[PDB]
Amino acid sequence: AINYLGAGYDHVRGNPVGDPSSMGDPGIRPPVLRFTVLQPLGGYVRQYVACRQSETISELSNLSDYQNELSVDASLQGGDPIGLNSFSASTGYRDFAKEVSKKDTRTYMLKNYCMRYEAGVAQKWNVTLAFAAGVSQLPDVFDAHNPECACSAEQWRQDQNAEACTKTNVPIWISFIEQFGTHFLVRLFAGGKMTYQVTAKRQMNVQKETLVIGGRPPGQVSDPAALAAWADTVEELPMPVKFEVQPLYHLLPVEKQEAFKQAVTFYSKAVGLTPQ
Amino acid sequence: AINYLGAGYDHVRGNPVGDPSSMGDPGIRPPVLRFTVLQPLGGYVRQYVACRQSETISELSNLSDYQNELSVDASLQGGDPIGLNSFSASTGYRDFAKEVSKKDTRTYMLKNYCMRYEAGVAQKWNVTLAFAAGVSQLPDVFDAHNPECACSAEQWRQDQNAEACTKTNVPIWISFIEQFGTHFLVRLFAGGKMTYQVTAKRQMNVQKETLVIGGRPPGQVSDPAALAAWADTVEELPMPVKFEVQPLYHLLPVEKQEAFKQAVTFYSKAVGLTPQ
Amino acid sequence: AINYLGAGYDHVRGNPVGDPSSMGDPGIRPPVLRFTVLQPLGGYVRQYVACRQSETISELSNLSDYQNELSVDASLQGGDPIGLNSFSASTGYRDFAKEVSKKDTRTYMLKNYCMRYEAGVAQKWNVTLAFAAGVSQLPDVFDAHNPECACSAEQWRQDQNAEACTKTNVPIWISFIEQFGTHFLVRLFAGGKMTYQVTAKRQMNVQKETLVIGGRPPGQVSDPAALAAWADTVEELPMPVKFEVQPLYHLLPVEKQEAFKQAVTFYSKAVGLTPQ
Amino acid sequence: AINYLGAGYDHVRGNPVGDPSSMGDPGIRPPVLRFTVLQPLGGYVRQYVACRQSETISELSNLSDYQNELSVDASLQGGDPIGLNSFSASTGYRDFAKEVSKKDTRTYMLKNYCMRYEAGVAQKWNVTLAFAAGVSQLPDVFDAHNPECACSAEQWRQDQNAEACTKTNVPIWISFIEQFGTHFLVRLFAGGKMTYQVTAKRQMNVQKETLVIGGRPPGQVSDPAALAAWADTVEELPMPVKFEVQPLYHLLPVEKQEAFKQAVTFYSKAVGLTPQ
Amino acid sequence: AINYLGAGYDHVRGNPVGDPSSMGDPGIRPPVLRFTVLQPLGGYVRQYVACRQSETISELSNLSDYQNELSVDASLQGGDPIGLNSFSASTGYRDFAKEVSKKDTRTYMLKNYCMRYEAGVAQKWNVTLAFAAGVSQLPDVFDAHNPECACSAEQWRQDQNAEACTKTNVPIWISFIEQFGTHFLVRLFAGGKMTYQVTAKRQMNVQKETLVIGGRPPGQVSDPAALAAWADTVEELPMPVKFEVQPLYHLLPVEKQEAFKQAVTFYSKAVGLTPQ
Amino acid sequence: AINYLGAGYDHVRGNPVGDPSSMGDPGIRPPVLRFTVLQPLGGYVRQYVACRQSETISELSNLSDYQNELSVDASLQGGDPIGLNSFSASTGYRDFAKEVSKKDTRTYMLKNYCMRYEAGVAQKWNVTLAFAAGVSQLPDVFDAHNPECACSAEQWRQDQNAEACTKTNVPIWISFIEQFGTHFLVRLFAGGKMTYQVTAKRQMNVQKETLVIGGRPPGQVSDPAALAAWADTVEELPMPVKFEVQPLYHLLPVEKQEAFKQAVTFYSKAVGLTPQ
Amino acid sequence: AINYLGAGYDHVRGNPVGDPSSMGDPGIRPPVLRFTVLQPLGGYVRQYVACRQSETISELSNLSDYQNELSVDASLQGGDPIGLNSFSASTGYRDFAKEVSKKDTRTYMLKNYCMRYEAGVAQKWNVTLAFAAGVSQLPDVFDAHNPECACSAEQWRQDQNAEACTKTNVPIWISFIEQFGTHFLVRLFAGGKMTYQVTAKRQMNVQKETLVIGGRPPGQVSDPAALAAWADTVEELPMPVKFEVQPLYHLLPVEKQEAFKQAVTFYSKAVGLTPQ
Ligand SMILES: *[C@@H]1O[C@H](CO)[C@@H](O)[C@H](O)[C@H]1NC(C)=O
Ligand SMILES: *[C@@H]1O[C@H](CO)[C@@H](O)[C@H](O)[C@H]1NC(C)=O
Ligand SMILES: *[C@@H]1O[C@H](CO)[C@@H](O)[C@H](O)[C@H]1NC(C)=O
Ligand SMILES: *[C@@H]1O[C@H](CO)[C@@H](O)[C@H](O)[C@H]1NC(C)=O
Ligand SMILES: *[C@@H]1O[C@H](CO)[C@@H](O)[C@H](O)[C@H]1NC(C)=O
Ligand SMILES: *[C@@H]1O[C@H](CO)[C@@H](O)[C@H](O)[C@H]1NC(C)=O
Ligand SMILES: *[C@@H]1O[C@H](CO)[C@@H](O)[C@H](O)[C@H]1NC(C)=O
Repeated sequence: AINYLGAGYDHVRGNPVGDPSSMGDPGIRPPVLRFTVLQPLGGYVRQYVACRQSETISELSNLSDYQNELSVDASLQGGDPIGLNSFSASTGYRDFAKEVSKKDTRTYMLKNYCMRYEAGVAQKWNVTLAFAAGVSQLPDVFDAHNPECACSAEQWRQDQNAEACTKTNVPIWISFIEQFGTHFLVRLFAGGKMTYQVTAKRQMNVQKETLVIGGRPPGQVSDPAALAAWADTVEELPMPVKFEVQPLYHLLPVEKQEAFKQAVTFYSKAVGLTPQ
Repeated sequence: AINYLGAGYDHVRGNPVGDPSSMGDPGIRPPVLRFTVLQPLGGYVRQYVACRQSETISELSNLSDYQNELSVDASLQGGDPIGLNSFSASTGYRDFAKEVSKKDTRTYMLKNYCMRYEAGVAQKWNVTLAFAAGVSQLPDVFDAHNPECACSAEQWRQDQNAEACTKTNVPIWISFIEQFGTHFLVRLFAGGKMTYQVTAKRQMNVQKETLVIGGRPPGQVSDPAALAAWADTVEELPMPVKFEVQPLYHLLPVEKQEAFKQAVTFYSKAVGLTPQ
Repeated sequence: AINYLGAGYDHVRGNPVGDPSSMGDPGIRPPVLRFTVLQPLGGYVRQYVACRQSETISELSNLSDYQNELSVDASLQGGDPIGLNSFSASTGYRDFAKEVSKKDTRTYMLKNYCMRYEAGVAQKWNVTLAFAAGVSQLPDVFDAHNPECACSAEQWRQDQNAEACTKTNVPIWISFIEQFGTHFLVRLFAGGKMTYQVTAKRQMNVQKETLVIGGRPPGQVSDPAALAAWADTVEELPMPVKFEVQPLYHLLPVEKQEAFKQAVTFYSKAVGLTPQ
Repeated sequence: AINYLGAGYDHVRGNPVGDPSSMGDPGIRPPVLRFTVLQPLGGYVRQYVACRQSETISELSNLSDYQNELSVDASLQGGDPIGLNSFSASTGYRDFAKEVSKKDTRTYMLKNYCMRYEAGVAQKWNVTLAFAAGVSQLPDVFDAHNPECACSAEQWRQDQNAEACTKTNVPIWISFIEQFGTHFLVRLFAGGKMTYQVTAKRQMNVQKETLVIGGRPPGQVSDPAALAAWADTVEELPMPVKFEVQPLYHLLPVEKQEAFKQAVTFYSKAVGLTPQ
Repeated sequence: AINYLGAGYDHVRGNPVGDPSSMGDPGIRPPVLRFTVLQPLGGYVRQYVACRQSETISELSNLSDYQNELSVDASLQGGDPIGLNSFSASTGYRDFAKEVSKKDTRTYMLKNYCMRYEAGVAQKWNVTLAFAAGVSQLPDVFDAHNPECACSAEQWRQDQNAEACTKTNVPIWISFIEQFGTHFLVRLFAGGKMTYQVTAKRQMNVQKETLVIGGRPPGQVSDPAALAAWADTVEELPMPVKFEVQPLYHLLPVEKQEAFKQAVTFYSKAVGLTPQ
Repeated sequence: AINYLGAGYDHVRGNPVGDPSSMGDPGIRPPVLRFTVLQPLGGYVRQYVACRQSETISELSNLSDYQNELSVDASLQGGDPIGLNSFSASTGYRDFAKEVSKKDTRTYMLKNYCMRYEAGVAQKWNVTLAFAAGVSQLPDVFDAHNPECACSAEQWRQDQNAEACTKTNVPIWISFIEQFGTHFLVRLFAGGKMTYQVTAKRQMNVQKETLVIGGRPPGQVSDPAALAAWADTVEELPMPVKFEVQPLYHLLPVEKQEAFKQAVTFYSKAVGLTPQ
Repeated sequence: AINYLGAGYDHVRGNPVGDPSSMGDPGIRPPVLRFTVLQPLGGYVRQYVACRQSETISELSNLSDYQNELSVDASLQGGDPIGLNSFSASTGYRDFAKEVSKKDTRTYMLKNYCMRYEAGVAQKWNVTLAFAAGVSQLPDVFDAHNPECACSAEQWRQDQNAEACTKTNVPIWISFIEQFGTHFLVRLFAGGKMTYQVTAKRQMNVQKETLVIGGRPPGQVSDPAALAAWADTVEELPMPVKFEVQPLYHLLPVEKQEAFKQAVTFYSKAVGLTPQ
């Protein structure tokens, strides 16, 4: 199978309940860590018998409830929320924000977890060649940290190709974040997750959307046979459905860590959506 | 595939749950906008993995409930209803109006969405050559806006070939509306939609009609195999199943915008059906 | 194809779910109206894409439930039932009447509509040459309307060749009704209809009869392939599966209308079956 | 084709689902009635379009359930069962009686009717020359009706050639019954009937026997092509698959009717099998 | 054709689903009974129209299931199993015993019966000249019935030519059993039988063996044409496919019956295979 | 015909589904055993009626599945696999290894057995004169068993004519193995076997190769007539299609058995292909 | 027979399914390699028994599918496609390109291989005298590799006799390529190959063309006898039907290898057809 331990993660564009254009969390990025059934040196893989099943149901009354339901599946190591406008750039976040503004409807989220294994690290890491080469091209200073820098977070959101930004090294830092994300996975449960978002008016007006992580693309969620076939494909293509992350600056040389932290703060503001 | 972004739309004759004489919404009209996987300049196309699945169920107690269920899939940009006798000239609207008048039966609508991609524009447009040539033949004044004009909306409904109307420029304006519609699509979800309208008496008397948007014509809705084959054809022939529109007068020169707005108001009254 | 718009219809001998000796409703009669894809002057034809599919299921607890299920597919213009012992002379009506008398069984009717087009008129008609010549041979008076006329409805049912009837003009009127029916079709949905009448005892004792309208004769209803081939023949030979009728006396000269109405009343009693 | 209207019928040896040594009901006997597409004087023939299809399924828990399933297809005029040990001398009855005694198995019967026409009489009949000559040789008294007659029903079952019986006229009466039966057909549906008797143990142990009425002998019931070819031969050789009978004594002179009724009662006991 | 009524039958070496070295049951032996379309005195022959078709399917989970499936086609008169290590010396029994020991596979048996006639006796028999002469050479005592007789069943299985056995009359008795068997057929269905033994692993690993009784040798079971030609040869060479037997000692003089019963018990142990 | 009982067998070069350069298994070697319809002393021959037909189908997902499908037809006495790189030097093994490496295709194997007889031995054998003379020329020691012997299995694979090997007795042992093989047949089914290896891409892209054992060379597998003619030649030239073998060292004097076992181990490594 | 091992091959003009003007691949060129049943030094020849039969079927939806079906039979050593506009100058490629442009038809390719032997080399080669003399006349530089050289690939396609090209050494290099090709065969299967290209409209409109490699010219593909006679001639005149090639520059002196590679690139562009 595919190893997701040590994968990069964009906390702003991520969404741990899924995305219609991906079979997994849209924030997962190429592998950042390099490793040595089989146990990776410095970590562990614990395989399950069939699928470890769990279900959750939540009434999502506001954006904060939705944020909390996502943070449960994509948090910092230990369970604390990532914060910093996490998930706010994903399609699912913008879709729910529209529905929760309508005070005439109420939405519920029903998660169904189909976990197949758990993996994690415990801590002297080596990064991939791609990540190391990317880091070697980074400067030691983030230009937008300077006060009255022409390239602000608002300027980047409006036009990143403007002269105010293309003269600074800000585009170099953002290209790095766009490639590898802002965090990386240190612990994960992999398998499948089928989530139903059910909206009821205030007429038995009910709407249901299905969001799927893991396995092969499912043809029909309402078909009993098509749902069962999807779970059989989850064994073949398991993907992270609940994970914990560590900030990426821990993997950079110390002279670049402060600039990268400023870069992800800039990135969270320019790409992330505050509730406005 | 076929581009439906920028397609004209007749809000009066349209019906976003379908029509037995069309594989799509019968209000979709030839392309009005001209554009430059591949991204259109000024817009975007977001392709999905397999099909983005959603289902809705609603009890349709009166004509207003049916109107609301259609407006969900064909609205103004932002979600507001088009209004102005929208959908009232379609076959499906007249069929449901007959069934809802019978107080001894109750009808439910079950939608099944099979969305394959999303497209939209964000706003300096260029129209098609057909639309530009059509606009160049339009006058600057709509004759029926003049008080005591012999060609009224009622006169047009009774006999549009009468001398009262053929002397005015009203037939020229209506031929334009009949060709391109009254609005145009600015955002759309494309794919397939299978809707069941289920009517129960007050005897297990139950009637079910199937209405299909998108894909190839389905041979048997009750056959499990024929339904699955239809979804496989939805990948090949996706069509708009939920979209948002902007009024067409925004695309006309300013000296003709006021006359066109009067023309669509006239058109909505003469062709559209008030609940009488 | 064959035009059924304006066809005569015997409401007493008709049966809109079918007959084992006909591929269509056994009450359909030769064309009464003459007309001028292609649109008939004074009417319309609306062709469908593939087949417009609808299904109904009903528990038939008594003869009235069966009558209602037939009246749905063969009614007066507007939806009102024809009445006047409608369908009571058909084989299917007599078959169901026998089964419903057995209180130890319960019967259900499952309709499957495969509609291919809709046609209708809106109202100065011209009748066929056969119908006009038939009308010219009719008297102005119906003899059995006279009190104490020897030829009563009971006498006609027992022996129509008796002297009591052969001396009156009653046989002339009945020969006209036997040729053209009592009504004529003004609106129709054409295609195919497969109806299952399922009877369950009170042992999994279940009986199922198949009744077919439209297309070519089907070899095996249980064969999946033979059923699909039948639908392909429905495109070639579509027939009325749900229609609305107008009384034939509207097409006769005024001096003969009252006598014809008395003739169809006589015909409905002598040929039709009251529930005895 | 061959006329079966008015055919004699042995209710004891008959079996309306078939017999391996006959292509039809083994109780059908040579024609008893003589008659004058073409309509027989005093009766009717109603030809079907293709085949009128019906299917039945029944769980046969005991001998009474099997008896009821046969009586459905061979009953008295009106639907009442013939009774009097009907069908009990047929091979199929004895075969099923053996299987139903095994309480470790369960048997189901699946009938498939392929009806091609219906025929019947309504009531002054004339019998065939063979039947009239047979009746002329019958006595006016049945000897075994006399109390303490040496030739009893048990004596006939043990040895009909014994002196106790050969001295009476009992062998003359039984030879008549053996030639023409005990009843005669007054109404019938003709065509084909394929019946499956499926027995399941309590291992997927399932047994299926095929019993066929009508058409040409079928080579392979499991072959799809061989089954379809059989139905094509049903058009050529249709045979009664569901019929109603009247007792034969109605066709005898009154002075012999009472003796014949005693003869068929004797015959039903001596040849028929009580459940012992 | 060839008469199999009264044929000898070796219950130990027999196998009613067939043998690759025979066209029939390998336990059928030369005729033991002598008899006098045509009906044998004391018995009956009932000829079928074409072929009486029946099919069975069974999952054979252990040796007992296989034994039961064979006993269905070769049993004592009345249906009771023969027992006494029946069928255990046949090639097919040893082949299946090997496959059922593999717990990683599952085997199914599919029987297809093509019965052409039934024959039987009801009970003063006369045996053939060969059988009578064979019986006249038999002693009145079976030597191995004596306790501590050197010729035991184990000794016969190891070396029947040893001095321990050649001094006794045991070889005389076994030569009789080897010629005529242990039972004889009293009732039989004759025709053809094609049986498929299908073994599936736990990869779509499936194995199928074909075993044929009756008719001419079939060239290709997978060829549709070669299978149909085989059935045409079944009419020419019908053989017993389901029969009932009676022990042979009923045909011996009373002074030899007890010794013969001991001989068949000895034979069943020495030649038959207990599940070890 | 030709006796294959006691034939030598090269387990490394063998392939029981065939070879394009042989009409039989390419591992069959000249006769090793000498023997005395007709029964060989110490063994048996069981002739079949026509052909004993069996068919198998298997999806071959990896090299292990292919190995298992061959081991079914060429195993140790009892059914255990030979192992020791069996079949790995055959052309068919190398061909399949290439196709299974392509993860974009899937291959199935369809076997069709046409068995004509079975033969075997039960155990004091005498070998042929050729085998005895060959054994007399063998040393008592295998030189490559000595540690740090210059002639290793790798050295033999690279250049067997090098000085490192030509000085040892290794070439003498390998010439013996090349002549007689490593095992010998103790039980066999002889006849014909036609195997189809069908490869499907992931476009209906399908490839099929035919591999034939037994009979005369077939001109066209797709021709129905040419296939039937091949089976007629299988009767004339039957060859082993499923057999069991015993190691050859059992036939050597005890002082040479250990050296021969080391020789076949050396041979299996130098000539056989490990999955690299 | 004729040796094709080491034959030159024009990858641009070649076509491994055939050509109407050749009995073999039209890209095969005279022998380039010189060698020493009989085994060539440095290579091998493996003769088959009769013909090794294989069949393939493929739906050719676009030019890429056709390219893939040819590349299967003419690839680089190892199976990788040659590329570089391979096969694009052959008649068959241009014929199929015309048919695949018609979106109203669908074409399938059915290959039938009749392989008689396999040959190959493993690697110090010696070339033929013709090839060596040809190479000695080649320059060390390819003139068209120089930027702004008047003789471009387009100029060569339009007029190779123009002054722009006749002044350079380009015609010398192209004459060499035209004589010996661009690659040479290192491994081959020889025999016959009959390929059917079947085109169906969307009326049972079907077209079939036959393309033949190997043997003598066949008179009638539809004649069963003429097809069989062709296979008998395949034994006499076997030709390569599936082969692998190595680039010719490996056979040139190192000082000319770079210029020859530029020459074949030039040749592939000037003679080969890009999909325009
Ligand atoms: C990668 O890091 C591990 C410790 O996590 C270390 O054992 C290993 O040596 C490193 N890789 C290499 C190639 O040395
Ligand atoms: C069409 O409009 C786009 C902007 O939407 C513009 O870039 C383009 O130049 C216009 N078309 C042409 C032919 O110029
Ligand atoms: C038939 O009636 C139509 C109107 O329904 C009329 O236009 C036409 O003239 C009539 N037929 C003829 C032959 O005039
Ligand atoms: C037979 O009976 C019919 C009435 O069922 C009668 O009309 C006819 O005359 C009779 N046959 C003859 C030969 O008279
Ligand atoms: C054979 O036995 C039958 C009774 O089964 C008997 O009728 C006949 O006489 C016997 N055979 C001879 C030759 O007598
Ligand atoms: C060959 O061996 C058999 C036993 O398998 C033996 O009977 C025979 O005597 C041996 N051959 C000779 C020539 O003795
Ligand atoms: C040709 O090359 C071979 C090796 O492939 C070599 O053995 C031979 O000597 C060469 N030809 C001549 C004439 O030497």
